[PDB]
Amino acid sequence: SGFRKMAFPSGKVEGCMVQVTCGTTTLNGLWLDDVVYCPRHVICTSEDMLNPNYEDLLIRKSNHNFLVQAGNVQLRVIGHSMQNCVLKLKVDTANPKTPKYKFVRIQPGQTFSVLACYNGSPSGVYQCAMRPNFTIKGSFLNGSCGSVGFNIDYDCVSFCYMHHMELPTGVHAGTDLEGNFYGPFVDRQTAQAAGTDTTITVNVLAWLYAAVINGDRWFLNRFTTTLNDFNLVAMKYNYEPLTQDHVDILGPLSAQTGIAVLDMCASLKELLQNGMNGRTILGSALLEDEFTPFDVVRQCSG
Amino acid sequence: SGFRKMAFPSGKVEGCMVQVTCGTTTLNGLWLDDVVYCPRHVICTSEDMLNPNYEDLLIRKSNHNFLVQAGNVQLRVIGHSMQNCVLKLKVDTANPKTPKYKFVRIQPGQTFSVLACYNGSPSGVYQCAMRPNFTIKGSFLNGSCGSVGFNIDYDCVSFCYMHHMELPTGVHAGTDLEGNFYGPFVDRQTAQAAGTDTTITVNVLAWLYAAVINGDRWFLNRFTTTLNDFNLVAMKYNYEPLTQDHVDILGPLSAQTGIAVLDMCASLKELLQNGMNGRTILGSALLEDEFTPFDVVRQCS
Ligand SMILES: O=C(Cn1ccnn1)Nc1ccc(Br)c([N+](=O)[O-])c1
Ligand SMILES: O=C(Cn1ccnn1)Nc1ccc(Br)c([N+](=O)[O-])c1
Repeated sequence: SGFRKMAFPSGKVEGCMVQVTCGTTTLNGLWLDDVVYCPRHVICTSEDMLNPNYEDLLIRKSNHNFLVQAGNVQLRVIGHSMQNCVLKLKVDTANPKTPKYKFVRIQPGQTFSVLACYNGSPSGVYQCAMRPNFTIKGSFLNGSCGSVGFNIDYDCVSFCYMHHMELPTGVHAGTDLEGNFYGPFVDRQTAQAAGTDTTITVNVLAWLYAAVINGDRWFLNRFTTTLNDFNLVAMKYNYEPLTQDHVDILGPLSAQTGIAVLDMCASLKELLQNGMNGRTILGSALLEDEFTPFDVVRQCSG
Repeated sequence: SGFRKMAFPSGKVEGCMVQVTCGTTTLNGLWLDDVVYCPRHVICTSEDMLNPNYEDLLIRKSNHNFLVQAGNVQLRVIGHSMQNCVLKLKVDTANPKTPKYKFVRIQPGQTFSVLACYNGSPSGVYQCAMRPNFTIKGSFLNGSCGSVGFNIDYDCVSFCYMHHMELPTGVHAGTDLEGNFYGPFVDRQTAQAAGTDTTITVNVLAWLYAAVINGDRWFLNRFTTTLNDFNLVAMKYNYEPLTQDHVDILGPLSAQTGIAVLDMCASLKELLQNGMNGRTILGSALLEDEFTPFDVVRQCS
């Protein structure tokens, strides 16, 4: 029993984290096979960061301008190139701790684990969701750039996030490992802001299923609804639309608990309309939207 | 910025997790140097659960009755002893992935990371606190016994918890790595129940200081309180007493934010009286008590 925000075990990724220094900038890199991946903004100084020309700044650098440290050992950089907003530093040694891995791009609503790192040294692991507005509500200080996000699907690590920056509201923006930003963000110091966020409806329903499985049943009711009617309600409360694909994905949880998705949507309808009347659900006074259907099944079964 | 329930990176512990089988019972063990630590209840049968005599069950076992599996490899057990409620199985191979480590027994209010494991394989990592009633609010299914709790406050792993059982209210009880239970619990399936839980006041204050560090001031007020009056009110909401030790420990956070400890105590009094009136603090609509003063300083600054 019990239900906790749970991260994947981080050991396979810990063995890939290194320190990358260029000039006075130090941040984190990901060392897989014979390449170190890190944010391209590592090459910038402050004046550069105002309006950088990355192509031009990069051509001026030699391999030996990049100091890469794995533990106490220096790695030797033998090549450098850019892909989108990530720098790829070819080094002389393949990482012997390289796990089986893939680069994947995730969708808003999907969750992943973040291994927060400073000076190439892992400091903490926590679970995040890619928000509908393409930010993450992480916990990152200066020096954390190049920290990564991942899922583990079997023995295979799927890397999905690399940390680039903090926005002024205190949320976080970054890229996939091919250096494509999530969201309408750029790696330069200009005015940027998170768009208005929405709640991830399918995840809230998943978490309501978790609550039931753990014996928290007070919000269940005799009513059902339809997708169209519920979606009219979701829109009003700044919830993402629920699709038939979402209903399909919750199918397992529906079967296990005897609460159809639209039955559970009637519960959620009522909660949005009336609140919780001083009660809690899984020890929360707010509706939690950072567990996916898969997360709930995995933790309440596997 | 941001503030998250953050666990320690788990890799140093993952490389210590093994599977221990005795008869039909399989659970997890922790392999450090040449010893595997696991709950002694691994040697119990169906009969045994109400009133096991562990000394009598154990004398009947030979080394070869214990199957220890580290990944794909069987380890050979070459000795066994019991210490309190843990079994220590001496094995023929020192663990080459043994980290620098120590065993520490923690006090209520302390936090740690749990690496939940099944069949000797890690499933997930999360943060927990030792509750005032000596339980933890974990996430554990059948087969999770022998999962451990730890901190890593430099490169040294401090093991502080080993999971033994789930109580009827769905909370969790276990031992230190010397096999002494936290709280009044025993490894027997007789009726036992957790004492009433309370809120960890010192941690809530730490978390209020975190909110200020991260730029949130709305819940402060112009008042102060004596320590004794604070405690008198706090106890009426099932909050643990705040001691002078606790006030001392919050000294650094007080100095960083410019808010005296008893001033913050006055804020907490008002929060308990008023609630949050539709606001949140660090993204929570409830007062959080599973971050310690040390945790706040580690994550914030
Ligand atoms: O934001 C950070 C540091 N930090 C603090 C917490 N998490 N990250 N560095 C940074 C700021 C603005 C920008 Br536009 C860029 N950039 O060039 O992409 C980098
Ligand atoms: O509770 C569990 C299984 N589990 C599920 C989640 N967390 N733990 N095993 C167990 C239960 C009661 C007792 Br008294 C004993 N024992 O003899 O120590 C073991």
